[PDB]
Amino acid sequence: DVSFRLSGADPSSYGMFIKDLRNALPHTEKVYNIPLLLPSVSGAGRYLLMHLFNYDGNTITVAVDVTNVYIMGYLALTTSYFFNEPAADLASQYVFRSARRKITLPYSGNYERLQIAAGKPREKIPIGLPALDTAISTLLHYDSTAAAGALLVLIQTTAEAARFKYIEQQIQERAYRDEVPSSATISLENSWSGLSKQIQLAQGNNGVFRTPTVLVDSKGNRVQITNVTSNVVTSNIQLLLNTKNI
Ligand SMILES: *[C@@H]1O[C@H](CO)[C@@H](O)[C@H](O)[C@H]1NC(C)=O
Repeated sequence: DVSFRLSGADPSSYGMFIKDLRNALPHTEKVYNIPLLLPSVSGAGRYLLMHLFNYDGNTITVAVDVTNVYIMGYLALTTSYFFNEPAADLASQYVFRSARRKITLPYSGNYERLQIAAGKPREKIPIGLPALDTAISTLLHYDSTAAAGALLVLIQTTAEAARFKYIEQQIQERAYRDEVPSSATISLENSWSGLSKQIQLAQGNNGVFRTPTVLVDSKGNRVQITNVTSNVVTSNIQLLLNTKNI
């Protein structure tokens, strides 16, 4: 399991959490020195538990699929909550079984559906450590519209930061003041599966992507990533989605 406490949190302690998160995800191989997530994992070992505590010390446990860093559901006191999607229903066979009741949220976990439920795109939702405290607090008691927004914050501040050093740094910058994600952050989130795939295809292609990935950079400028020498690959991406899952 990994844990993070908002009470007393700072950029260093959040960095320790994101490092713990990455280090809890199993891998057998690195591809261009980046851990390659597993094609599949059977049974309960598929799911990592993240214990998150709000500033007041209240807690939720979040279940994360270790093959793809997708959040499946969460436990809040004696109630479990899972996305309305088959992977989460399967997760519910293994985690949080001792919950007194199980609620299926009225959306799947992909960004498009969550944004629909929340009423707003994530361009417009501030993220940060204070936003993560709020999210944890929201998820403690069911409210499906509020929860959609909370879940967009939680996904970005945990899973997306684990995937991309740039996103981790963005959240660190927002340790004490929330701000909407940069356009680069959104671009990276949206590109993770594409990037993961092209980095793996590059292994037999002399480091060259079969298909270039278009990203927005730190200045709002739109670049084409064509090979493994790009800083996105050498510095930024921290985890690859196995091409067996793409
Ligand atoms: C590969 O990417 C580098 C660094 O981003 C770029 O300067 C270069 O022109 C590209 N080279 C090839 C062979 O695609």
